[PDB]
Amino acid sequence: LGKKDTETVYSEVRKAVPDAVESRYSRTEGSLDGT
Repeated sequence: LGKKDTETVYSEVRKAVPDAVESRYSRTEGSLDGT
């Protein structure tokens, strides 16, 4: 649609926050780049 709702953006960022830390633990195989 466009996403002008700033809250929704931080909501999707809320999924990215743990994503970054979990990649730091490198619990994921190979990982991508969370540093």
